[PDB]
Amino acid sequence: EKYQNLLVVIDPNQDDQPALRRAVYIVQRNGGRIKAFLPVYDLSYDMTTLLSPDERNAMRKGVINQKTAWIKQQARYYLEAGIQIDIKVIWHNRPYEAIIEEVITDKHDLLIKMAHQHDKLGSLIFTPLDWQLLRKCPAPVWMVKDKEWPEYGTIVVAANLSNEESYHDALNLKLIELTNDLSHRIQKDPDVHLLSAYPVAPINIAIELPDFDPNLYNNALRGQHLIAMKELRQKFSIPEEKTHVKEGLPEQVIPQVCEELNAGIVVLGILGRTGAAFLGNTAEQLIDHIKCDLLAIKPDGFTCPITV
Amino acid sequence: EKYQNLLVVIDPNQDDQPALRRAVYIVQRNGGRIKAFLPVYDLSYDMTTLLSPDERNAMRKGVINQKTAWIKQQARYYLEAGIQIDIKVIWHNRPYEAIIEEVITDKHDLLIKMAHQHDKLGSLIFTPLDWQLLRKCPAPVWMVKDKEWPEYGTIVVAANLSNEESYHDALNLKLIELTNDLSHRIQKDPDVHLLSAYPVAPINIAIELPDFDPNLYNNALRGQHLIAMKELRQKFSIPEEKTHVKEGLPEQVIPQVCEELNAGIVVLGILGRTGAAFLGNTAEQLIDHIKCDLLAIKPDGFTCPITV
Ligand SMILES: CCCCCCCCCCC[C@@H](O)CC(=O)O[C@H]1[C@H](O)[C@@H](CO)O[C@H](OP(=O)(O)OP(=O)(O)OC[C@H]2O[C@@H](n3ccc(=O)[nH]c3=O)[C@H](O)[C@@H]2O)[C@@H]1NC(C)=O
Ligand SMILES: CCCCCCCCCCC[C@@H](O)CC(=O)O[C@H]1[C@H](O)[C@@H](CO)O[C@H](OP(=O)(O)OP(=O)(O)OC[C@H]2O[C@@H](n3ccc(=O)[nH]c3=O)[C@H](O)[C@@H]2O)[C@@H]1NC(C)=O
Ligand SMILES: [Cl-]
Ligand SMILES: [Cl-]
Repeated sequence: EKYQNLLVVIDPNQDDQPALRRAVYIVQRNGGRIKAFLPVYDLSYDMTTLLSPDERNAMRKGVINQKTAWIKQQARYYLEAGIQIDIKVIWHNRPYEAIIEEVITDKHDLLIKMAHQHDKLGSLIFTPLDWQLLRKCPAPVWMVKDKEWPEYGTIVVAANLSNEESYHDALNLKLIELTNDLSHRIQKDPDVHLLSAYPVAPINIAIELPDFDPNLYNNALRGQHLIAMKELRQKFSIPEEKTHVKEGLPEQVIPQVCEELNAGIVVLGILGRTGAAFLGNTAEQLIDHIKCDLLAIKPDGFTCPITV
Repeated sequence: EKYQNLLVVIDPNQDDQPALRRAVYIVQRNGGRIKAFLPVYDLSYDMTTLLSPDERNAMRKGVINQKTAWIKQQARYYLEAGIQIDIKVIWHNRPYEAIIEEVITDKHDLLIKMAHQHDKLGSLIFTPLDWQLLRKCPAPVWMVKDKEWPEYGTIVVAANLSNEESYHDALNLKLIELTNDLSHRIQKDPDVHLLSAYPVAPINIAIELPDFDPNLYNNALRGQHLIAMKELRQKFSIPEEKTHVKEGLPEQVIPQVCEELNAGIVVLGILGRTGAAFLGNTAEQLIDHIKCDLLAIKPDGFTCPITV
């Protein structure tokens, strides 16, 4: 019994809740319970001269009442089927803060939230709230695209096999251990692949360094990837045919290869550490171009900027 | 001579630079100069065991050399025509920080940056870098959509006539003074409109307050808007026919009315103050649904989280 305590971030701008549906799918297969969470507010609450505290509180209670019933209406078939869904609507004017406090306080295992994709060939659309959650939520964040899961969809883990700091390796292990555990709890025959991407040197020759050959750097970075990739696949019983080390800009390559592999989801490590500033740069461009679900996972060391 | 010192944020992912084009259009009409700015980096720089400092610095200089020449190639017709364009490429792995430091240090009057719009009926697409700039840049931020400016396009100032704090009024004045000054420097006959939106109470009746009528609150908020709107239009010589006070959620109404008025641009006040937390909430949803250019302006009081 793991991943039993799921947090769904309800989207207030439409009725249907793909994040709720995904959570139900999970709980039907692995047990557990779901919190359907929505932070709400209203301009009237800030009109403190025009309205009295009692007037503003009447409006506040009205909004909570209405939104709670609206969520229940969306959840009603799931509820009747016996799925444990706790609806939680609270008064809060800074949604990302509200959501992350809920994660910390109730030790949620996964946060699930929908993201829109407009066209078949299109990238997921991320709001500023989505970005805040990706940057700051300490629990894994599952961005569910609002489209059908592809039949025979694969699960792609994007490892960082380039950067030299030891925390990358620990995070790569965490990604794959979690992907293997969770996928097997949900699917009868999960199809897990491992993927890395490395860019090449931006020069042909160095004016000050006559014996330097940048091609040898490209080959070394590739060889570093191949050794690390073999070690990962052996540790986690992934066949060599399902490992992929690819040359090019990661923010271009990883989305492209995910589409070539018919990925239902990409699993990605993201940090909080500030400086590896270029890693958050690459990561944000990569995410911003993904065309499938995203599962973003932080390292064990993560310190959330938000505290309760 | 004002608005003479323009900062263009170059987009590294395509050749054509709508932000540069817009800046040129401005300078041809109002004089001045342009800084075409791009912060660049490369993974090799962080590979400090695999590569030596000299090797990494060779790659660094190569990237700066190449990107500087690439910008010049895009700017070449403008340059030949006599437009003053200073190209500045620097090594930095956190673009939003680099850009804002440039604004602070050289006291740029305007930051201009392109945003994509995919369909005719579509919202502007904002990257995480765009959001960082909107949230944190102390100078006005002009997001230029990558589509033709509409013929006879209007200029719409979205005022906050709801919130009770006095800083809103000062910021409304700043928006209109700037819009009138800059538009007249650029266009021979600018078509400026003023727009406000207010939402209604979320209840019909209050259980604890038998004499309260929420409809009277809706009418009062409207009347507050009408008085403030008249004062603004008289101060800034805008005809009553070009003022619009509209009922509904601002993040829905303002984008919709901008389209109804054939806006080329919406001008919007945004803050840094943290708590008016609901204002940044509304503002982010509004921005995220705009279908025309955006000019985002901070108050005089603004304290930038970034310092040099
Ligand atoms: C390491 C991480 C990787 C692990 C691997 C993860 C693999 C995930 C694979 C996901 C597969 C995906 O297809 C699951 C899925 O969504 O299947 C639905 C199916 O695509 C649909 C159409 O064929 O049929 C079902 O969806 P429906 O929307 O038709 O039914 P429902 O059971 O979801 O909803 C019950 C009723 O409640 C209603 N409802 C539901 C949600 C809501 O917000 N509002 C609402 O009214 C809904 O309209 C419906 O009438 C199916 N619903 C469920 C829960 O299985
Ligand atoms: C309170 C705030 C509100 C104030 C009101 C603001 C109002 C703003 C109104 C803007 C109107 C808008 O139409 C201006 C505009 O973009 O007009 C272009 C016109 O839409 C185009 C097609 O009819 O013709 C022109 O654009 P081109 O791209 O054809 O010529 P150019 O002068 O911009 O470029 C010169 C050459 O350099 C080349 N170039 C330019 C940029 C670049 O990044 N790369 C490049 O190669 C380009 O391809 C071209 O061959 C016109 N270029 C200029 C500078 O006027
Ligand atoms: Cl299955
Ligand atoms: Cl004109």
